[PDB]
Amino acid sequence: MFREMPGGPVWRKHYITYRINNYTPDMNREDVDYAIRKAFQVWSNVTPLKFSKINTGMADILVVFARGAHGDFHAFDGKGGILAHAFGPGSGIGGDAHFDEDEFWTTHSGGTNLFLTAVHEIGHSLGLGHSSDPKAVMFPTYKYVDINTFRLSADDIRGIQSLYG
Ligand SMILES: CC(C)[C@H](NS(=O)(=O)c1ccc2c(c1)sc1ccccc12)C(=O)O
Ligand SMILES: [Zn+2]
Ligand SMILES: [Zn+2]
Repeated sequence: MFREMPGGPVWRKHYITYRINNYTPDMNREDVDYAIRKAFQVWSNVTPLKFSKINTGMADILVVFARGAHGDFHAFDGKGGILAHAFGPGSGIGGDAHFDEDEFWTTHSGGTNLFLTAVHEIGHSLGLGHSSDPKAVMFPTYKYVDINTFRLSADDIRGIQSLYG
Protein backbone atom coordinates (compact mmCIF):
# COMPACT_ATOMS: atom_id res chain seq x y z
CA MET A 1 0.00 0.00 0.00
CA PHE A 2 2.89 2.33 -0.85
CA ARG A 3 4.69 0.72 -3.78
CA GLU A 4 3.93 3.92 -5.69
CA MET A 5 7.17 5.73 -6.54
CA PRO A 6 6.79 8.19 -9.46
CA GLY A 7 9.02 11.12 -10.42
CA GLY A 8 8.67 14.13 -12.72
CA PRO A 9 12.25 15.47 -13.10
CA VAL A 10 15.38 13.38 -13.63
CA TRP A 11 14.54 10.96 -10.80
CA ARG A 12 16.43 7.66 -10.69
CA LYS A 13 17.91 7.53 -7.20
CA HIS A 14 21.06 8.78 -8.96
CA TYR A 15 20.38 12.49 -9.57
CA ILE A 16 18.21 14.51 -7.15
CA THR A 17 17.04 18.05 -7.95
CA TYR A 18 16.35 20.67 -5.26
CA ARG A 19 14.29 23.85 -5.61
CA ILE A 20 13.76 26.70 -3.15
CA ASN A 21 10.47 28.43 -3.99
CA ASN A 22 10.81 30.51 -0.83
CA TYR A 23 13.17 31.59 1.97
CA THR A 24 12.63 33.86 4.97
CA PRO A 25 12.85 37.69 5.44
CA ASP A 26 15.47 37.94 8.16
CA MET A 27 18.83 37.13 6.53
CA ASN A 28 20.64 37.15 3.20
CA ARG A 29 18.45 34.93 1.03
CA GLU A 30 21.51 34.21 -1.09
CA ASP A 31 23.31 32.86 1.94
CA VAL A 32 20.48 30.32 2.05
CA ASP A 33 20.98 29.29 -1.58
CA TYR A 34 24.77 29.49 -1.67
CA ALA A 35 25.26 27.22 1.33
CA ILE A 36 22.69 24.87 -0.21
CA ARG A 37 24.77 24.78 -3.37
CA LYS A 38 27.94 24.18 -1.39
CA ALA A 39 26.05 21.56 0.61
CA PHE A 40 24.81 19.44 -2.27
CA GLN A 41 28.45 19.52 -3.41
CA VAL A 42 29.70 17.80 -0.27
CA TRP A 43 27.82 14.76 -1.58
CA SER A 44 28.91 14.94 -5.22
CA ASN A 45 32.47 15.27 -3.98
CA VAL A 46 32.20 11.70 -2.64
CA THR A 47 29.56 10.45 -5.13
CA PRO A 48 29.51 10.19 -9.00
CA LEU A 49 26.02 11.74 -9.00
CA LYS A 50 24.73 15.17 -10.06
CA PHE A 51 22.41 17.35 -7.98
CA SER A 52 21.17 20.54 -9.68
CA LYS A 53 18.45 23.14 -9.04
CA ILE A 54 16.04 24.20 -11.78
CA ASN A 55 15.19 27.90 -12.08
CA THR A 56 11.53 26.97 -12.53
CA GLY A 57 9.38 23.82 -12.70
CA MET A 58 9.28 20.71 -10.50
CA ALA A 59 12.36 19.38 -8.68
CA ASP A 60 12.95 15.98 -7.09
CA ILE A 61 12.55 17.71 -3.71
CA LEU A 62 11.12 21.13 -2.80
CA VAL A 63 12.61 23.11 0.11
CA VAL A 64 10.60 25.74 2.00
CA PHE A 65 11.35 27.64 5.22
CA ALA A 66 8.75 29.03 7.62
CA ARG A 67 7.97 29.74 11.29
CA GLY A 68 5.11 28.90 13.65
CA ALA A 69 3.19 26.82 11.12
CA HIS A 70 2.65 26.27 7.40
CA GLY A 71 -0.46 24.15 6.83
CA ASP A 72 1.58 21.05 6.01
CA PHE A 73 2.50 18.81 8.95
CA HIS A 74 0.77 19.12 12.32
CA ALA A 75 2.52 22.48 12.58
CA PHE A 76 5.78 22.96 14.47
CA ASP A 77 5.61 22.83 18.26
CA GLY A 78 7.82 25.93 18.45
CA LYS A 79 11.39 26.67 19.49
CA GLY A 80 13.14 23.53 20.76
CA GLY A 81 12.51 19.80 20.41
CA ILE A 82 12.89 19.21 16.67
CA LEU A 83 15.13 21.39 14.47
CA ALA A 84 14.12 19.99 11.08
CA HIS A 85 11.85 17.44 9.39
CA ALA A 86 11.78 15.27 6.26
CA PHE A 87 8.92 13.24 4.76
CA GLY A 88 9.23 10.18 2.50
CA PRO A 89 11.02 11.78 -0.53
CA GLY A 90 9.56 10.29 -3.71
CA SER A 91 5.84 11.09 -3.58
CA GLY A 92 4.13 14.12 -5.14
CA ILE A 93 3.45 16.45 -2.20
CA GLY A 94 5.82 14.44 0.00
CA GLY A 95 9.34 15.44 -0.98
CA ASP A 96 8.33 19.11 -0.81
CA ALA A 97 9.61 19.11 2.77
CA HIS A 98 10.03 22.24 4.88
CA PHE A 99 12.59 23.53 7.41
CA ASP A 100 11.63 24.81 10.88
CA GLU A 101 12.62 28.48 11.20
CA ASP A 102 10.69 28.80 14.45
CA GLU A 103 14.21 28.94 15.92
CA PHE A 104 16.81 31.72 15.72
CA TRP A 105 19.17 31.28 12.76
CA THR A 106 22.39 33.12 11.97
CA THR A 107 24.65 32.79 8.92
CA HIS A 108 27.49 33.52 11.34
CA SER A 109 26.66 30.19 13.02
CA GLY A 110 26.47 30.26 16.82
CA GLY A 111 22.85 29.16 17.16
CA THR A 112 21.78 26.34 14.83
CA ASN A 113 24.10 25.98 11.84
CA LEU A 114 22.12 25.46 8.65
CA PHE A 115 25.21 24.36 6.74
CA LEU A 116 26.26 21.48 8.97
CA THR A 117 22.55 20.63 9.12
CA ALA A 118 22.29 20.77 5.33
CA VAL A 119 24.51 17.74 4.80
CA HIS A 120 22.61 16.02 7.60
CA GLU A 121 19.17 16.60 6.09
CA ILE A 122 20.34 15.34 2.70
CA GLY A 123 21.43 12.16 4.47
CA HIS A 124 17.79 11.12 4.78
CA SER A 125 17.20 12.12 1.16
CA LEU A 126 19.47 9.30 0.00
CA GLY A 127 17.48 6.89 2.18
CA LEU A 128 20.55 6.77 4.42
CA GLY A 129 19.56 5.05 7.66
CA HIS A 130 21.17 6.12 10.95
CA SER A 131 24.40 4.67 12.36
CA SER A 132 25.50 3.88 15.92
CA ASP A 133 27.93 6.71 16.65
CA PRO A 134 30.67 7.03 13.96
CA LYS A 135 31.25 10.75 14.65
CA ALA A 136 29.08 11.40 11.60
CA VAL A 137 27.76 14.85 10.67
CA MET A 138 24.57 13.42 12.16
CA PHE A 139 25.85 13.68 15.74
CA PRO A 140 24.82 17.07 17.31
CA THR A 141 27.39 19.58 16.06
CA TYR A 142 29.88 16.82 15.28
CA LYS A 143 32.32 19.51 14.18
CA TYR A 144 30.83 22.96 14.77
CA VAL A 145 32.73 25.12 12.27
CA ASP A 146 32.19 27.77 9.61
CA ILE A 147 30.86 26.77 6.19
CA ASN A 148 34.23 27.18 4.45
CA THR A 149 35.86 25.20 7.25
CA PHE A 150 33.34 22.39 6.85
CA ARG A 151 35.15 19.05 6.75
CA LEU A 152 34.02 15.42 7.00
CA SER A 153 35.71 12.73 9.10
CA ALA A 154 37.04 9.32 8.13
CA ASP A 155 34.21 7.85 10.17
CA ASP A 156 31.54 9.81 8.30
CA ILE A 157 33.25 8.62 5.13
CA ARG A 158 33.01 4.98 6.24
CA GLY A 159 29.22 5.34 6.22
CA ILE A 160 28.64 6.65 2.69
CA GLN A 161 31.43 4.55 1.15
CA SER A 162 28.93 1.74 1.77
CA LEU A 163 27.94 2.56 -1.82
CA TYR A 164 31.49 2.00 -3.07
CA GLY A 165 31.34 5.34 -4.87
C1 LIG B 1 14.09 14.85 11.96
C2 LIG B 1 14.67 14.22 13.24
C3 LIG B 1 13.82 13.01 13.65
C4 LIG B 1 16.16 13.86 13.06
N1 LIG B 1 16.97 15.07 12.92
S1 LIG B 1 17.25 16.06 14.32
O1 LIG B 1 17.20 15.16 15.44
O2 LIG B 1 16.29 17.12 14.22
C5 LIG B 1 18.88 16.72 14.18
C6 LIG B 1 19.98 15.85 13.97
C7 LIG B 1 21.25 16.38 13.65
C8 LIG B 1 21.45 17.77 13.67
C9 LIG B 1 20.39 18.61 14.02
C10 LIG B 1 19.09 18.11 14.26
S2 LIG B 1 20.90 20.31 14.11
C11 LIG B 1 22.54 19.90 13.57
C12 LIG B 1 23.60 20.81 13.36
C13 LIG B 1 24.85 20.31 12.93
C14 LIG B 1 24.96 18.94 12.59
C15 LIG B 1 23.92 18.03 12.91
C16 LIG B 1 22.69 18.53 13.36
C17 LIG B 1 16.38 12.93 11.85
O3 LIG B 1 17.69 12.75 11.58
O4 LIG B 1 15.49 12.44 11.22
ZN1 LIG C 1 7.26 21.39 6.50
ZN1 LIG D 1 19.56 11.88 10.43
